[PDB]
Amino acid sequence: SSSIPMPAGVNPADLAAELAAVVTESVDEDYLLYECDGQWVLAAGVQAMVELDSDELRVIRDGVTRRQQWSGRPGAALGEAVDRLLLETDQAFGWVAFEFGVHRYGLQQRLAPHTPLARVFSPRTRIMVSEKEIRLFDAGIRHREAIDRLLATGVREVPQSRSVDVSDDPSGFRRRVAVAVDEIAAGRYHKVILSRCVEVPFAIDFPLTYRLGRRHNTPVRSFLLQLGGIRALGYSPELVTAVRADGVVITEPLAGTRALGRGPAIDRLARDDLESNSKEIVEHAISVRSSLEEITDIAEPGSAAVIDFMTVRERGSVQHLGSTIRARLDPSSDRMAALEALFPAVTASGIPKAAGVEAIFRLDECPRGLYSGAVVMLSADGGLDAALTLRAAYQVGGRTWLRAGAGIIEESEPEREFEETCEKLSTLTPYLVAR
Repeated sequence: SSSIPMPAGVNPADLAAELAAVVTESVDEDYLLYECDGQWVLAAGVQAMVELDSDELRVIRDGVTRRQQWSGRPGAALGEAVDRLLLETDQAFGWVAFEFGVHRYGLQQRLAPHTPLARVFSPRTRIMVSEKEIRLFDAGIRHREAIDRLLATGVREVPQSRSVDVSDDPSGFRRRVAVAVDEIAAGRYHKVILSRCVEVPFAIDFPLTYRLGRRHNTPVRSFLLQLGGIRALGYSPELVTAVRADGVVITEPLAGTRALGRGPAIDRLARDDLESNSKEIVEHAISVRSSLEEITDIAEPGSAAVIDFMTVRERGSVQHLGSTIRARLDPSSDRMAALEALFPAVTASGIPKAAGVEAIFRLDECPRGLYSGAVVMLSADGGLDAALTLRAAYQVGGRTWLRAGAGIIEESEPEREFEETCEKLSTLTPYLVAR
């Protein structure tokens, strides 16, 4: 565990993303870059991988695949495997699918064979980039050498971006929204979040796109990854779960959206609209009530509280009403139970949860996979940090795509909901670097 001062001209996000690119170039390894409270943590190389699927748990290390069957809660299975990783390393990193959340609501029967639930690895090396210093954990001579070369050449200039059209509706989001509105009017549920994919018809450079978008966003967490054939990046607007080593558990429901980034006065008009708009206030209050009910399932009695209520949270191309809910983890619970209790995020699924999540199987493109799941960083001291995976781009096989959604309630209209998806997609769409 050594350290290097940070060069002077240079932003931690830019240097961390460039490192991720340099190390791909040199050593051809998987990685996950996770930004958490001014630390850009590059988890580089896979020492061991835990793959949780609907029908199997695998642990893979140094060639060898151990296969195990599992029953009961997916969080119990994942927790057993991850807690073992964390005997050998201080931190473990990866992603949790939307589909991980469905067991709690009696929907396990619906997942196809081999449906991914989670991928969580211990890195070979961590490099931690912050405003002051670069810290190196377990870096090998080959890696330090290429860090030293990066510092010698400086960061690349980011090229001009290349645009994508989001105005088309190949998946029939507007039709699908109308179906949900009819269901809500008939009393099937109160709210469902539906979404649409947007295809990117060219290959993107994930690290350079990560850098360009980061200059134009203010997320709670961010990530850039290449793991098991998936490339992804995103600017997470809210925590679905964080669990501190001291047992404090946080969740951050966001509900109510307007555009941001359109000019200071226009943005202020929108803010004032949002903060005073009864429809948005009511749905925000309802969302907080639901999140509180969820966190209360894992909380020490009397410990669940709203610590920040209905405040505007600026997130690049959009601004939201947000709250922050806290509790103390009951001694009878654990970090994975806490995740499960809050999964999938109420503000990315629906209310009531079981009916809303089921509507998503019927009325959205499934599996959702990474989208509306979480990107996660777990620590040996008990920590769990789980950023909700929204405002993200993905590449798997020859397919590169974006995905965004909107909360549909009884008085929703397909046009305004499609536009809200455009607003959210604009977190990324002006910032796509080809290659």
